[PDB]
Amino acid sequence: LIVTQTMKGLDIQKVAGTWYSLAMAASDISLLDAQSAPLRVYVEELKPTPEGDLEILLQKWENDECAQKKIIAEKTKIPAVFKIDALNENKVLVLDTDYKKYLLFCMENSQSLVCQCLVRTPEVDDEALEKFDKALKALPMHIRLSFNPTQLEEQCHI
Amino acid sequence: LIVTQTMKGLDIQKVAGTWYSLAMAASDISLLDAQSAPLRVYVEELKPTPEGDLEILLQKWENDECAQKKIIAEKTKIPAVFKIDALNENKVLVLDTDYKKYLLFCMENSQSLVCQCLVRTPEVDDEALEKFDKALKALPMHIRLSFNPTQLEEQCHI
Ligand SMILES: CCCCCCCCCCCCOS(=O)(=O)O
Ligand SMILES: CCCCCCCCCCCCOS(=O)(=O)O
Repeated sequence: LIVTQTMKGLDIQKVAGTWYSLAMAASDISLLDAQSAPLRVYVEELKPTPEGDLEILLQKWENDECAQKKIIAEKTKIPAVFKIDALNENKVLVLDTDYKKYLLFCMENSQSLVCQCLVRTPEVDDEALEKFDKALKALPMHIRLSFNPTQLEEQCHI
Repeated sequence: LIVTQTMKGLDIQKVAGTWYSLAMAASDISLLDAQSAPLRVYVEELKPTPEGDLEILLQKWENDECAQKKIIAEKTKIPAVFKIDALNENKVLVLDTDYKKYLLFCMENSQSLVCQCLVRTPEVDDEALEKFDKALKALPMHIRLSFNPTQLEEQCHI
């Protein structure tokens, strides 16, 4: 567990709805470098199921097309930590959110890592980006990407 | 002139020798995203000519090969600003250096921008990266890349 920042008292129900991946960062350049990189994902919506699991609707550029993807992150005993179903055990951690404006999360396996600043609106939230940068300084990131309001309103941020 | 930070009293002679492109950033994701992106360049050496011009030896990934490139940046009336010979008028600005450890520079045309933290050794200089990040906050960057000591000792940082 490289990431040692989580949101205390996370109410997973209140993060439902629309988000924009305003920024992203990864421990490894190649995790995010090209449009088809395996962890370049854009979140459209989070749907917490009644059980306390979390469905994630996102867009990912695959075979020269912006593809929809639905994935479920299964709840654990820690309210801010969730398991995604890949080959290898993948954890999603919610580092921080104010529910109504911004949410910071990371995903790690077990050695490498990707994190995002999620925002509710197609706007550059300087304050949320500050928080994101501060959460990141204590992590070994090597690629950071940011998106403007025009790209935010486009499929796969083109 | 988006960039309004320059090094006062720059002695261009004393920046000669070996440098490592430890970090890079650009106003536009696509300027740096893939290995063949037009401004993903790695500096090996700076040779200031007796006239006060600056020759730059660098590596750039082109047609599936790490290619050498020699370019000359022509001196202007400002000692920290140089003109490179492209189609459109290109300026190199030296923002800051202590000559012996680190050098921060940017290149801009005339709307978009790329900057680097150059270091003398194949080491992660936290202090120089602080300076680089601080010089950048006052700029509209959207992609940031960092390299580790292993990648630094490789052609084109592979
Ligand atoms: C606050 C919760 C936010 C969590 C969203 C992170 C999910 C991204 C993981 C993609 C899985 C791998 O990509 S996939 O294309 O194969 O599905
Ligand atoms: C402190 C001085 C450092 C300046 C180095 C910046 C030069 C990079 C510009 C590449 C030109 C375009 O790329 S090229 O491949 O066509 O040559």
